[PDB]
Amino acid sequence: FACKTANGTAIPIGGGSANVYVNLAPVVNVGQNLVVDLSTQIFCHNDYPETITDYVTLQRGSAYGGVLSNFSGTVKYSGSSYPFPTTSETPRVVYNSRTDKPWPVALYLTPVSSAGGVAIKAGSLIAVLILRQTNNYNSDDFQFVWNIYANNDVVVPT
Ligand SMILES: OC[C@H]1O[C@H](Oc2ccc(-c3ccccc3)cc2)[C@@H](O)[C@@H](O)[C@@H]1O
Repeated sequence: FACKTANGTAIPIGGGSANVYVNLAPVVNVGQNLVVDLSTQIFCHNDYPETITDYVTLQRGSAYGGVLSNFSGTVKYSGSSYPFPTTSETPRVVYNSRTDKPWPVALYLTPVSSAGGVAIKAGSLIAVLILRQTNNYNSDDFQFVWNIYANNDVVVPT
């Protein structure tokens, strides 16, 4: 089991970490969602589906910088919504193919009432998402750590 980003940055068998730089909607109003869809950014696969089944969860999702200070968050994992920053490990998504399958993670961030102006700074860390991978074959329990950075400023009109 291993993962890679859209630009081809890989995290190999055994886990590790990678930086993910994402484009954000430049203008987000109060009452609207800023959507950070990682399913277009992160792809994983099973290296031995003939014999092994892989289990993948969002173990933990943390908010940083402007997202932590200026947004109320929800994370959608494989069709279900949970608080973001997270309060528990999600259910599993099964990986049973050698063909790449997106990691079905999306952040839904809406501005808090106090937000206004540059709510996210370009180049700043906005989130850390931990993909936890196990299986039905051995004792492997690996973390794939995804550090999410903003490519641009995000303004909340006042
Ligand atoms: O995706 C599946 C797994 O791929 C890796 O582990 C193994 C472990 C054993 C074998 C193997 C076993 C018998 C004969 C030949 C190869 C192949 C892969 C490792 O990533 C792991 O966590 C992940 O569940």
